[PDB]
Amino acid sequence: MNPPPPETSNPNKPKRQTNQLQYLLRVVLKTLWKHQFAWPFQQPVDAVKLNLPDYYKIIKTPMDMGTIKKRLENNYYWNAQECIQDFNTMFTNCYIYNKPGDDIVLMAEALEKLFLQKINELPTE
Ligand SMILES: Nc1ccc2ncc(Br)n2c1
Ligand SMILES: Nc1ccc2ncc(Br)n2c1
Repeated sequence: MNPPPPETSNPNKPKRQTNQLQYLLRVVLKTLWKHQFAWPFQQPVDAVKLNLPDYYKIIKTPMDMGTIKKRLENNYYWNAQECIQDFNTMFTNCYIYNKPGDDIVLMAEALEKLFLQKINELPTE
């Protein structure tokens, strides 16, 4: 069974736009999105579709790039570090749910390297 997907809006939570968050959407996310290994990560894991009935028994903080994209588009985040944390959660979830050497892990490893390359230098305020 699937839990509800992570929120992409929250009226109690303050919004912010920064040069770094704009870059995270326009450059980092939109470039990673086009990578040949991005497709498993473009939407929340559908455990019913994918026949992964234990996915959410293992992964308690799910995250994916579709959620991140909507959060960025909604100015959901306070700062770039909060968004970067969601990317890191997405990658770590992949390593937790699977095991070294799996195809999906090789995909996450490649995307993580590209992500780090792109966030190594961010714009300034
Ligand atoms: N679409 C996805 C996303 C993440 C993930 N971890 C293991 C499998 Br199979 N996964 C499939
Ligand atoms: N064994 C599986 C099942 C689903 C799936 N989506 C991406 C990868 Br890599 N996947 C591997």
